[PDB]
Amino acid sequence: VSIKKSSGLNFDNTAIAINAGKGLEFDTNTSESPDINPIKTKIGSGIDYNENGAMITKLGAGLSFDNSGAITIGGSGYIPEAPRDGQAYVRKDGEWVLLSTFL
Amino acid sequence: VSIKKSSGLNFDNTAIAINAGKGLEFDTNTSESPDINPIKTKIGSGIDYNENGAMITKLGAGLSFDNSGAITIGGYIPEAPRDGQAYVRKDGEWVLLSTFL
Amino acid sequence: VSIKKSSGLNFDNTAIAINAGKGLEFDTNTSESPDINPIKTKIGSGIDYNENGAMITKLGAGLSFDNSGAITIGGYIPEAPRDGQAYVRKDGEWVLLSTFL
Repeated sequence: VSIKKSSGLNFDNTAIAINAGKGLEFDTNTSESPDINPIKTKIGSGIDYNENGAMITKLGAGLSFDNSGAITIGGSGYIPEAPRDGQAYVRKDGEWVLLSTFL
Repeated sequence: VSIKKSSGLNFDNTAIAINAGKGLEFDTNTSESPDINPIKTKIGSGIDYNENGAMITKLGAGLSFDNSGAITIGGYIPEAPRDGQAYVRKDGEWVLLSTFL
Repeated sequence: VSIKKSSGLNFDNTAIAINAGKGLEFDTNTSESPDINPIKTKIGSGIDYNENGAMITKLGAGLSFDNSGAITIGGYIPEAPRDGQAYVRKDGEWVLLSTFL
């Protein structure tokens, strides 16, 4: 049987196998293992699978996802830079308000 | 044909198929689908593909890549000096309240 | 040979090949390449391999993994109280503007 070994297949003894490299492995923890093992990705710190088997970033304290599914520091109480106009600012009701309005 | 089923292949009514598990799927949205579907990764929040089809982390406010492509936090505000005096924020720096009183 | 082309295999010059899509590529940088190229994931910025060949998020300054493998922030100032009053920063704490007016 003709296989293309430059395209990820090889012979394991007499038999065609996937030749899995970095980031991939065979799932030996299914119902049908070890006889039948699907190929799956191989993931470590920072990455998880969701309920549908998609890879997502695994976020802990201080990180969240925005509206676009992008990772953001949020989200956290951390305070963004005040406007760079030439005037002094103070913090009022979660916003930057000029010092003038109180002088 | 003999196949190694313990290595990610299986038979689907006589035909050799990839047996795709977690993190992987067939792309049924290509020009040649559904009769010919390549295998691709399966990705969700926090991950995207770039122009070359490589997986990257999808970054939003406050995060960016450094020169080595690591995710970094480095424009949120550092602590003001701890000298005994009140400070306000002027031109991206901490300036004493005195200079305006 | 019968192959299921809707499941990630296709013919290339009558040989069976994996039809690799987004997030996958063949590794042409092995000791047996390009005669033999394993299939691997295709990764870019924000992702790396560890020594076990698992994909990890590539973390730079200000970010670390917690003990459950999640990305977390490792020196920014917290939000001031939301009571209706203006605040200034004094001695590593939020102090009302009133006390200085």
